[PDB]
Amino acid sequence: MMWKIAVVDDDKNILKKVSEKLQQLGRVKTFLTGEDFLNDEEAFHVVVLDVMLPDYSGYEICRMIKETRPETWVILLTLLSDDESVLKGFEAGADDYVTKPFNPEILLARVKRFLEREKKGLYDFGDLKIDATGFTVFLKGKRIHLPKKEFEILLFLAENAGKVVTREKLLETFWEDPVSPRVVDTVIKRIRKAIEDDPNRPRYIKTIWGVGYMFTG
Repeated sequence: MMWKIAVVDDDKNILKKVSEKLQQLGRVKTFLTGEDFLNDEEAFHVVVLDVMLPDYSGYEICRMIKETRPETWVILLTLLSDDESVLKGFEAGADDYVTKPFNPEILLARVKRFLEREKKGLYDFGDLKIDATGFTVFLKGKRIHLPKKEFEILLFLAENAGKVVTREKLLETFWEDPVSPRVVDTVIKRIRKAIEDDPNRPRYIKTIWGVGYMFTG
């Protein structure tokens, strides 16, 4: 069957540009108001939703979708990508976002990320939130510091939450040159120092059988 995609935005120019670009992935239905979308009985696999709608908040509709049909991917179209705005997206349960103005190509890429790789931009684990689109990590609502390598490994573990990732897998995936296995242990220690309350009783990153690591939400 085909993917069903809904686009809810009061800007008819956005509806046209977005619909034309996303039709290559599946069937697209457009809506100018939240009321129109809330009236439709057909379920969608993906909903593109503007944060600002004439009758509802895009954040509230997002919340409604996630509480009723959580399997639905939701990507928000917003005007700001500052921390306050991104945190509102996390709060609403959104899976990703795209800041306006944008080239439809960016949106297409993020929707493909949903449907073809089942990955997303916003990973909410309570006190720990990872924005893979803006490359930011928040701890209790405040941005923290993580060098690129540490961020990439933390994200990889989180995208594979509940699964054991071997030290070997990490060594071959995040380093182009040959490196000592201890380098992985060092990166993990640095990540833990950055996100755990006490880097000795991991809440997020556990060591497993001494051969790998696992992220627990």
